[PDB]
Amino acid sequence: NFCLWNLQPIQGSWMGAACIYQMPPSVRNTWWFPLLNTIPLDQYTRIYQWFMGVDRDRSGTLEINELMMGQFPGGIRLSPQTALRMMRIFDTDFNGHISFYEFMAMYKFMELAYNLFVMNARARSGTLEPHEILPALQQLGFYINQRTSLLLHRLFAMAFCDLNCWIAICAFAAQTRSAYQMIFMNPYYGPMKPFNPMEFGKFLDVVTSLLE
Amino acid sequence: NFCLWNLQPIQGSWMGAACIYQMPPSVRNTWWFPLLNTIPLDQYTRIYQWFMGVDRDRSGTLEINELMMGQFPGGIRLSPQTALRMMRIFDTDFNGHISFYEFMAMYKFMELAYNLFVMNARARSGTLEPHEILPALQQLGFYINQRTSLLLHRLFAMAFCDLNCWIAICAFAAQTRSAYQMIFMNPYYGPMKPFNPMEFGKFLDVVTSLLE
Ligand SMILES: [Ca+2]
Ligand SMILES: [Ca+2]
Ligand SMILES: [Ca+2]
Ligand SMILES: [Ca+2]
Repeated sequence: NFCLWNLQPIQGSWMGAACIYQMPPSVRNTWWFPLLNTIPLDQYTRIYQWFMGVDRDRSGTLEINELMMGQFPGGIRLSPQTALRMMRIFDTDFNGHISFYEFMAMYKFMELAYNLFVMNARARSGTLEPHEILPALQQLGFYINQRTSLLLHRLFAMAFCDLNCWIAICAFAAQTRSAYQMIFMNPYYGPMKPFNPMEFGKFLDVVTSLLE
Repeated sequence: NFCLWNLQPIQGSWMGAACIYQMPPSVRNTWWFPLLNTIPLDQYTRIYQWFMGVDRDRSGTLEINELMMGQFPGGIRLSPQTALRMMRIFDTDFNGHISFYEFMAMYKFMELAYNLFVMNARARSGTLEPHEILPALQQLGFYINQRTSLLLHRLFAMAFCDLNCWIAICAFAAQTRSAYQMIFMNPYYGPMKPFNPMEFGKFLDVVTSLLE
């Protein structure tokens, strides 16, 4: 674009650098870090108010019990299992707590997932039928096959998969992205190839099949 | 060894070549193929008699229902889930049936697993306590960590893990070895490194964590 009245922000704007440079290196290094630059200051402040309502001991961090007990936007609730998946995605320094910055990324992740649920729940409001899982995951960036989409519905759902079970699926897919990073950072496998979503999709198909 | 009275068979003896060359390429190419050369002709014949007792429709192949319904040595029974894991390991041409040769490898796999169960069930006969899983898996070639061993017990077991649940664990570990082969055969990852058990052990630890 060259129009002065419609200029778009650039990735890596100098105006954000100082903040980014002060962030913990574990957070900056994660695959999901770009979520944080999708959040405007007004939403940062709403998210903080949400955080304060889930932060039962005013520690300024969330522990898995607070995730298990918390309510999230859109009525989302996290089972003990899904809460652990969220910890394994977002607790980037493996110390058993999620910081505010890690929670912001989790919140935005859930918002994206929520949006895709509502956009893809076409057959029956409030649920995803098995055939609706595939397009919703693809739109999120998870390029799986049909067999995988039906398996995910079966494992995480009932004939219908509600919002909470969808969040659980998305958490599994994201936790598998973190796993891929952990596996392939091992220098045994040589220099890490750039991320290819189609190739990661095959990895996700293989890993999902191990859940039965 | 140079003693004439104690000569050992060599891997790849010319005497076996003709048989090997007539085997389906999918069977020859599997990671578990070396199991087949551990079986003497007398045992081949016992295994065939076992096979005939599980082969309900005399097809000369076993389908998942026959695995679900069959009894195996040592009293082993396969749940529907474990039977599917056995199919995913041993049905090397993905046609929904296990041949006699694929069953022979499965049988020997179960025998190895059985032996290690009895050798490692020291605290209480008939069960493995969580601390006993680690040494038994290591002896089989699965170099996992403590956290993983406790997770496997929890997922597949109760305070005690019986023989059937141990077979299920071993099946999961073996199915993950097959997954690793599938993933890393993808030429995106470049030429496949030689198999390293310690490195695969890390892969198994990461993948196990995705089961919660
Ligand atoms: Ca707290
Ligand atoms: Ca943390
Ligand atoms: Ca049959
Ligand atoms: Ca087959």
